[PDB]
Amino acid sequence: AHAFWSTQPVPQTEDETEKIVFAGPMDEPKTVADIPEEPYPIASTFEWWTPNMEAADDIHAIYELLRDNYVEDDDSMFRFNYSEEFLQWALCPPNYIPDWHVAVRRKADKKLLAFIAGVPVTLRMGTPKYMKVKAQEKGEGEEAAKYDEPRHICEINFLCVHKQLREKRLAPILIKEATRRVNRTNVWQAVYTAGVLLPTPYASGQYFHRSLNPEKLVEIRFSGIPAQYQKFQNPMAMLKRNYQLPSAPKNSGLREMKPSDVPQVRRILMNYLDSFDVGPVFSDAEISHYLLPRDGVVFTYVVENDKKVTDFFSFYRIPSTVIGNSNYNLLNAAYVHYYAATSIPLHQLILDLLIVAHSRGFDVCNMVEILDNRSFVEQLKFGAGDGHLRYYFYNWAYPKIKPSQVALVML
Ligand SMILES: CCCCCCCCCCCCCC(=O)SCCNC(=O)CCNC(=O)[C@H](O)C(C)(C)COP(=O)(O)OP(=O)(O)OC[C@H]1O[C@@H](n2cnc3c(N)ncnc32)[C@H](O)[C@@H]1OP(=O)(O)O
Ligand SMILES: CCSc1c(C(=O)N2CCOCC2)cnc2ccc(OCc3ccccc3)cc12
Ligand SMILES: [Mg+2]
Repeated sequence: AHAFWSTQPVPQTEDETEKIVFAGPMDEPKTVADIPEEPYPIASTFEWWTPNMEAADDIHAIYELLRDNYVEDDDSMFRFNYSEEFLQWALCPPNYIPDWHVAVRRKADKKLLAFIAGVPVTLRMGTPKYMKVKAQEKGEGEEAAKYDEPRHICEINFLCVHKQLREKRLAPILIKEATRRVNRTNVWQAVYTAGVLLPTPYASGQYFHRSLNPEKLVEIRFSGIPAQYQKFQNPMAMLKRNYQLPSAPKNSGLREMKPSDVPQVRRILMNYLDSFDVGPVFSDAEISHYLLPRDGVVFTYVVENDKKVTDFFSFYRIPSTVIGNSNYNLLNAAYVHYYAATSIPLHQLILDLLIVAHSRGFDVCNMVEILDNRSFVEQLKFGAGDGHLRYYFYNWAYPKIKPSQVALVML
């Protein structure tokens, strides 16, 4: 049933994942010297290409491939349209490895046909709390703790095959070449997410949406006006009032994050993230890169009242092309990114996220039920969607965990 995934070092069934007790590698250890030095073979009409993410033009070629051929729902309503500014941000964090950006082009016209990207991440991925308890009970602490140290691994994202080349087994060849390039840098694990079920997730969570511009959403969504608004005389007026937000933030002291905030944001975020079983560790340079505001891409506010930063939140922008509409070309979504609250309740911090996003002309705020996101779903009027984000590791055995034990946000 999986001609490619059956050949890879990943858990092969749900049952296998539910029986794993300790974190650790799937494969026995290899060295960089064991790994082929030459690119994986490809058909003579194609060639491997390493785009330069410094170069505006190479970013633009990747942007167009993804604009026309990236993730689209099963009803062909929406397709993500990550901006060029976003792809530069995502693809070039501190100490990124250019070789981990892997593309296929047609040899004749140099048309870009496929892409996949890896970036570095430092991840806590040792045995989860509930499994460490089971291990202490049985005198197996030392085994359970062996891979507790944060590991410098690869995060994979942006896998894409052009629509004309679908179902030709090109995605496996991109996955193999990316694995080769990562392994030749002495990295042996990756983390990735997908909205589809593959073998085999260690965690899965539903997506949640909070309408910010419900009229637009009703024009473009399959279901809007949501049917349960039909018992009213004016369904649309009741829908608008349901989702209405204040026009200005409520936390006194909220302001945009600035470079001097980096060390305090790093500290409050690290203290919060360290409570979860799977989560990143960020250097000051990675806090600066992923959290300082960047126009049209990432938006980050701190609560500082008395010249001390006690709270912050961030969101990032992913527009989608709206495939079948007269009125609207684009859906402007704000996705909840990292946050930390030490002085106000999390729901009060995130309400100011919604207030800012709405003031800036976003249509919807999205998130997955990771972190403590479930804590404010009902009061802030998020609704579950149809989708699930599934979290995976490559070459890492890991017990099944709840998505409220995952602290890694995927872009
Ligand atoms: C140590 C370092 C390791 C680094 C590598 C770590 C692994 C990284 C893994 C990648 C994480 C990516 C994270 C993201 O970016 S998730 C976003 C994925 N992108 C899209 O959904 C964009 C639109 N769709 C497409 O571009 C294509 O349909 C793709 C490229 C998805 C498949 O192309 P195509 O439809 O033309 O099919 P094929 O004939 O070439 O290939 C068929 C094989 O592909 C398997 N498949 C289908 N979807 C996915 C998927 N989302 N992750 C992994 N595998 C996938 C499928 O099970 C089958 O294998 P098997 O069932 O027969 O065995
Ligand atoms: C985030 C999953 S839903 C989705 C949106 C989205 O934000 N929506 C659509 C429903 O109206 C408001 C919220 C926007 N553009 C998309 C583009 C592709 C797509 O493919 C399905 C998918 C399912 C799970 C995870 C990722 C993608 C879904 C969406
Ligand atoms: Mg293919």
